[PDB]
Amino acid sequence: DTFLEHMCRLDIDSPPITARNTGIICTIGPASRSVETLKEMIKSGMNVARLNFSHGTHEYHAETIKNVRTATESFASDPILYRPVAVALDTKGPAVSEKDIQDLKFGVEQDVDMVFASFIRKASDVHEVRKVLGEKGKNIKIISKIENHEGVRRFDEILEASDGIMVARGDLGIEIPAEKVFLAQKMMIGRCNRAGKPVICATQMLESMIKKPRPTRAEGSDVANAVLDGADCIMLSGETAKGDYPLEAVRMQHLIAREAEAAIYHLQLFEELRRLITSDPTEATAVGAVEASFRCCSGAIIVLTKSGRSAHQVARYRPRAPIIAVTRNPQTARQAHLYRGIFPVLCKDPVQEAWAEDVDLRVNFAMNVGKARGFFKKGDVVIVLTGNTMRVVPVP
Amino acid sequence: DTFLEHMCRLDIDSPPITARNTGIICTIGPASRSVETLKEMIKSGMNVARLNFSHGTHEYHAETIKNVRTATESFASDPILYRPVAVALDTKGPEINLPGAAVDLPAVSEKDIQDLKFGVEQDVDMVFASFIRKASDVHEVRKVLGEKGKNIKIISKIENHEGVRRFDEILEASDGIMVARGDLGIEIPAEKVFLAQKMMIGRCNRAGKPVICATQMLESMIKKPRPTRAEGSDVANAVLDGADCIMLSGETAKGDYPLEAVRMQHLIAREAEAAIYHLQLFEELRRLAPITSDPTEATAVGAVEASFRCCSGAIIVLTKSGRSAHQVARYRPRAPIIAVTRNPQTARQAHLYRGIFPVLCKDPVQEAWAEDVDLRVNFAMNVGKARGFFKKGDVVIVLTGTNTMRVVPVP
Amino acid sequence: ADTFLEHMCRLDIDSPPITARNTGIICTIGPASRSVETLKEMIKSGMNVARLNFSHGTHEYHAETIKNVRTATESFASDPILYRPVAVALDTKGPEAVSEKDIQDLKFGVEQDVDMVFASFIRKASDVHEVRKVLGEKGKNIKIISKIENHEGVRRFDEILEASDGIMVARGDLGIEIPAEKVFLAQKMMIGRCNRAGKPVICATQMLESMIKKPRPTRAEGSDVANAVLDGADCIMLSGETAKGDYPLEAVRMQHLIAREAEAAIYHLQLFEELRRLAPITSDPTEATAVGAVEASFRCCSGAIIVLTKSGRSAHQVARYRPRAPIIAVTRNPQTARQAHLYRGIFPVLCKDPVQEAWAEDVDLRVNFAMNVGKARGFFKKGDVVIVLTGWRPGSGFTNTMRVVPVP
Amino acid sequence: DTFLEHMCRLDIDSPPITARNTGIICTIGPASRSVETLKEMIKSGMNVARLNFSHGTHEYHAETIKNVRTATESFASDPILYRPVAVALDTKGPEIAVSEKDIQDLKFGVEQDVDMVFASFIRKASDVHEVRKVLGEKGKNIKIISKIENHEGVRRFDEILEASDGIMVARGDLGIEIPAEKVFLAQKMMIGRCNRAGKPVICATQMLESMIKKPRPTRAEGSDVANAVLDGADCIMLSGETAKGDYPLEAVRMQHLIAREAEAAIYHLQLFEELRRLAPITSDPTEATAVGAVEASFRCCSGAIIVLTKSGRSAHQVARYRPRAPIIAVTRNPQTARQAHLYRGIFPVLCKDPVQEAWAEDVDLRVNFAMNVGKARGFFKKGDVVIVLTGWRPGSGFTNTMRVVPVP
Ligand SMILES: O=P(O)(O)OC[C@H]1O[C@](O)(COP(=O)(O)O)[C@@H](O)[C@@H]1O
Ligand SMILES: O=P(O)(O)OC[C@H]1O[C@](O)(COP(=O)(O)O)[C@@H](O)[C@@H]1O
Ligand SMILES: O=P(O)(O)OC[C@H]1O[C@](O)(COP(=O)(O)O)[C@@H](O)[C@@H]1O
Ligand SMILES: O=P(O)(O)OC[C@H]1O[C@](O)(COP(=O)(O)O)[C@@H](O)[C@@H]1O
Repeated sequence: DTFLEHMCRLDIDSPPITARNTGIICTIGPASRSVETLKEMIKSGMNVARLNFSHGTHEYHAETIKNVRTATESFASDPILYRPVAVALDTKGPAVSEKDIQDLKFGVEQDVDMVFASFIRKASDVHEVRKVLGEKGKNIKIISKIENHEGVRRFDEILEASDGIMVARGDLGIEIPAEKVFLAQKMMIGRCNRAGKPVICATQMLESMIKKPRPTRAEGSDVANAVLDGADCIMLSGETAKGDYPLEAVRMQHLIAREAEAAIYHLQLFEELRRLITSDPTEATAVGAVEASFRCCSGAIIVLTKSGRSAHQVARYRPRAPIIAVTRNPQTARQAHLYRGIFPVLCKDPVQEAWAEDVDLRVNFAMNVGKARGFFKKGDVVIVLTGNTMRVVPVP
Repeated sequence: DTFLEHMCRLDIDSPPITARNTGIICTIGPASRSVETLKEMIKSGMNVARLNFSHGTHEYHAETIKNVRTATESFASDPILYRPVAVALDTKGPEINLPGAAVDLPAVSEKDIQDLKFGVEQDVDMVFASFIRKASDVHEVRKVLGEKGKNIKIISKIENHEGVRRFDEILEASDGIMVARGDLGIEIPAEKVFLAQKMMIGRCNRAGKPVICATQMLESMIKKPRPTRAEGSDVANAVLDGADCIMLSGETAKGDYPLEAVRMQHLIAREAEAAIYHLQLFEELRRLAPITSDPTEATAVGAVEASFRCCSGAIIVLTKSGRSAHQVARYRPRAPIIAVTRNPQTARQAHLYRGIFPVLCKDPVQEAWAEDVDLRVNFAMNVGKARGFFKKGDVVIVLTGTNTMRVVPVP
Repeated sequence: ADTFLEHMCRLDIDSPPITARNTGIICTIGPASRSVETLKEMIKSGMNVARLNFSHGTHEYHAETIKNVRTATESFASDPILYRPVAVALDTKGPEAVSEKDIQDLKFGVEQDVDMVFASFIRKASDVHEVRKVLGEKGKNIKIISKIENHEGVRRFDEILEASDGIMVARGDLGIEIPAEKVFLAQKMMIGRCNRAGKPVICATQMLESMIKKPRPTRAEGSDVANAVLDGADCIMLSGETAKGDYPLEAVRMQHLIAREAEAAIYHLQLFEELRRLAPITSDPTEATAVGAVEASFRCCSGAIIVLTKSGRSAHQVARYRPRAPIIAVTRNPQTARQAHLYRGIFPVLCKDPVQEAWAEDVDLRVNFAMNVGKARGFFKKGDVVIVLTGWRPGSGFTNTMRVVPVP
Repeated sequence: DTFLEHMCRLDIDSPPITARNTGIICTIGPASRSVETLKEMIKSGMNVARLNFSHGTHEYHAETIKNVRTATESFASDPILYRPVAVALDTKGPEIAVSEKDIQDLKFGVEQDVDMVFASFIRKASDVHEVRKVLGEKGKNIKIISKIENHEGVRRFDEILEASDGIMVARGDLGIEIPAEKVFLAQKMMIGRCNRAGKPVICATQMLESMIKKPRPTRAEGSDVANAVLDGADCIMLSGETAKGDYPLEAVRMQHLIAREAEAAIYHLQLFEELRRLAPITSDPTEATAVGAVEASFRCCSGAIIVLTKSGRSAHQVARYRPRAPIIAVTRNPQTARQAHLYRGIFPVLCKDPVQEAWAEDVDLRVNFAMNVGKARGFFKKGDVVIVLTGWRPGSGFTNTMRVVPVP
């Protein structure tokens, strides 16, 4: 009923009985480059494979991308259990260096799902990046890395221009005093949550685990707090790129994140967002869905989406219940990992000629997915969204 | 944002830009008995015709019922504009003077048993059961009506101390409550009466059951063409208290100005809608609402939430028994509820609930169910457009099954 | 009671009111209530303010009424512990800006030492200023209450309210000008704004009209009074009921019962909490002191908030935030003791004891006096916790001290 | 108005416009043992010197205590600027109720006149009682802080909390027993309950481990400290950082900076408002007085809440409700001045002036002393509004008076 009291009844004896809602982004390098390691990392919880173009050639990275996709499709046999895995391109940065311009285009042909643009100071910088990507890769999400003072002063215009934000504490603190950094992090996560755009907490997550099999406690709580701050994704850098224990870092990331979900006071964030008028049918539909979900404790909110946006709008209001976003578009299934609470699910079944049946096919597919992964059981109540349409149905 | 501010920013210069959500129940008698008067009263806003069986014969009342129905069906030509009109039977109840604070032991007077039986065959929509002291009394009334009238809504008149003390068990047993204020103050001190009224309206609102404010609404208008305002503000406060319906007695039954009383009732009620602080009541109910597990309930919740979220012109609900519309009205949306039904009784009974605008579809049942549903939806759409609830392009919420919510633009 | 709905739900007519009446009763005095012996009864029945309607009567007539009111009032002066202050109000005839007839009536009010003035047909701030100017330096400590009786008064209510010391909603004159469906809106609006601004508001005209000829009121009238109290009105007024009717005394006794009952239906938490949200933020020691006092009073369920005041103003500031606990305003100024009845919840108490040379002793004297007053009237008992407000200096405008003390 | 907005309006361009409210506890050892280093650490912000009795003899620690007090009293010349410094004794505890070794260390604590004791491996209330029993009537004024370091301690935290005067979350020992991912939950749980109960809680172990060998810390450590402050911790503790490391002085200066910054990110409205909702109705004058004071302080943005206290409890009760304004606790008891550092927001101030025979004057003396302290340290200036709390009678337990006064 109150935040204080919610903190008071936190029980370490009760295990987390929810899936992880925070996305895990892993930087891939020498340590994690191999197909067999990537397999295990996906099994460990990796959602997005980051490529750092500060070093390496196009040939090198292209082989990394090939391995990532090879490993990912090893599980394609079971579509029910198949885990979509996004591919992110992180630019070297300085407006837009001559070198970046080629990496972005390389990104386009390599069909990357998103782009981490470095050292963004203003909206015009994001536009230039948008321009460079052009019509060809306009469906590639642009995530603006804030790494300096001006970027902070002009965060609002940057956020609107971008599809998402990355808080790079490492680069931030070189520029700004270390004691000011955590303030910037909380500010940006807040505004991104307010604006309903994905935010990523990045750099120096579990630096200790480069040489060690377990992390410190200052790192363990920092990750958890980032999740509690409202971050959509958490990122591992050197931990998975070069370290001795890349696989342990992911498994630890998973454990901490899943635990941190319990400490989340869902009532507050949802209710505060409600406090802050539309005319968009889909939006009003998403609102009703999230409201209903709290009132009947739904196992999940099943959403049929093509571009991902309808699921994104549901995630905006931050339901407790997991969002099962059903899509046949493999890119949107991969991009969905940027948003907290969305569990993307790729339907490989053939398009049924009868549209009503084809919709029912994708719904029941999600239903099977939910039961298998332990989201709900037969008899549980779930909400299904289709198109402007909300539906409260029992699980078959 | 706060209740104080809402009252402060009330502007009498700005006219009410909403329809009346409170039901008007008119007692019918000598003054309003004629078909031509009833016609006018329906156009003036009468929703429910009450019959007082304290006086009159079965022959007399039967003639009243015939006139009411005759007048009502004069508008049946246009189903788009047709306004359902309920028929209520108010029983005489057990009599003796009155003994304050005592526990009495009649139940259902011999005279009532005959009136209720008359009600069933006359096909009355609801019954105002007099002098209810306990749940067992409501059960006897339910049993007396039997299988014959199981669909007749029973409204329990609280008129004494014991009834108040045992209100909770009475409310659960009943389909609705009538605060018969007139009889209350005879039993209980006049200064205690307003407390009882507010208590009972509160609990009925909490329980999602219709409550009626009754007796001496506008007594002055029996002889006068306008009422006092002490009566006018009393009506307004009853509306603000949360009453679903307001009732005229002698005002329309015997008085010189029965038609003026209804038009005045309409004006005051419609005005009082503006003074309603909708956010509070809606939010307090959200807060008091338990976790359900009922699909239909969860559907109604999302609908009301959404309606606030997009300022919907209306919440269109397809219903058979009225129940689905009732569940939506429970959470008290600002937007009017257009309850679409083919059951004419359900269309008439809907007037007991605040905010529900019942609408009777007379179109034939289409063999294709999807088409038949769309037919009733578009019917409501024409219904909304005609009465000025919304226009083409406006956003409205449509409920169907019952588990489905839909946010659609007006054709 | 976490919600307003539940508060209404938990209303019990079986449980009797265990609070004093906080709403003031203003009685119009005329032929029926003129006699000293009747006035006694009305004071014993609960009358707080005697209104004089200058629509009719001569100065000779009214002057004797004032003499009658004061004679009856001072009959109880023997016991200062139980003495009930009784205000004298002058209600002007008004234009049928300021009619010449009013100009002499106001001056007459000054000479007669009236506590307040009900100014009729106020349309704007300049009207209130004219009334203020007319009263002049002579009686500038007389509270001006602006009667809103028309549309323009309603449209320009805000400028009128600041200029005035209080507001009177005259539904009777209102309903003539404005439609029989719009006043209750006007009534609630004006009471709201007066509550927001911390200025006394009075509900007037057609309170219990039935009781002119009848020994009992109607059912519509009883709830109308109750709702006015629940709306937030500081005072309720009887007109013909007490002026000419057959049962002026029964009207007061009924007014008292209804008002006392309506106190139970008040959801104190809301109004107090809503004012906290809207309170600006100050730097006035006296204001901050009052806030803490009202807060403390809720947090420890105080029997009363005892306030030493000279002009009444400090007690007014406590009442602004609407505590549940009664405010015992201790004063030696007899005028302010009479004027205090304009404010809901303030129980004025007149100390007649001589001024002690030691100021600390004089303060303690007035405090213990209130303590005895509280015990006598059944506000609290020995051992109960009460809040006492005082200042650091023997002057007015310096109350900065809050004290949580047990009842001796 | 909302938590989201408050986070959104965080501005790194605006420097912190507050003093540090979180206490800094420094473990003292070889690196920080010298009088001249301790001097610097006090100037850097050290409030409490911890002694780890896992190693070392009574001889060793006794000299440490002597140096701590020597360094502390070097500033005693100016009482206005004098900074009280507490002395904490951290027991070794049972290894694999109260070990035979601890019993001697605790008695050693009594003779050395330690201000508080960190009791290790507390599993239950009986353990805290045993520690209290051992300390006996001798040291009954020594605060007992129960170190939670295992599964059972967590499970039975509530009974432990009531028995103790405070709690220490020893994360280091916690994660050995419980999974590292479960710990932050335990930390937040215990800090919450201590905040709820108004008892001091300490975040301990592995604050800035990196600063043992490095001149600056990592960011995972920097944000961990900040979050502990935001969680609601009253004190933060440095261990090896100041005990043995190469940069003990840099650790304190860094601790201070992070803590001061984290104060800005605190959403004071929420915690204060949530506590009043959960606050029970109390008949204690001192409690109601503290409530009114904190309310007033928010309502007038007070520079400080000045509290005259003897045993410390009255300042503790004000801090319970978590005001934004700093609490200046005035006392002549040097132990309570040292113990005050356990509570967030309390700035203890030791009056060395002689006791005036006139008590009213003696009270005024201590008040103006706090006023000078506040002006000097930049808490407020002449003219600012501050809240002053005092009592009606000398001795402990009688503070019932709140006063809103301007700064001379
Ligand atoms: O989230 P998006 O990209 O707006 O797409 C939502 C669409 O998906 C659907 O659920 C299914 O549409 P398709 O069968 O064409 O994929 C539609 O109801 C709706 O228009
Ligand atoms: O309101 P009720 O009595 O529960 O019935 C609601 C019914 O109305 C409908 O919307 C229409 O069904 P019908 O074709 O029988 O009229 C159904 O979806 C639902 O079963
Ligand atoms: O309500 P007012 O007009 O401010 O009067 C309050 C004043 O009364 C006092 O309590 C005492 O004043 P007096 O001794 O002159 O009556 C002061 O502390 C305070 O300034
Ligand atoms: O916090 P504590 O221990 O109750 O001390 C509060 C005491 O301090 C005082 O303000 C001053 O008393 P002393 O002269 O003994 O210091 C008393 O009024 C009050 O009883």
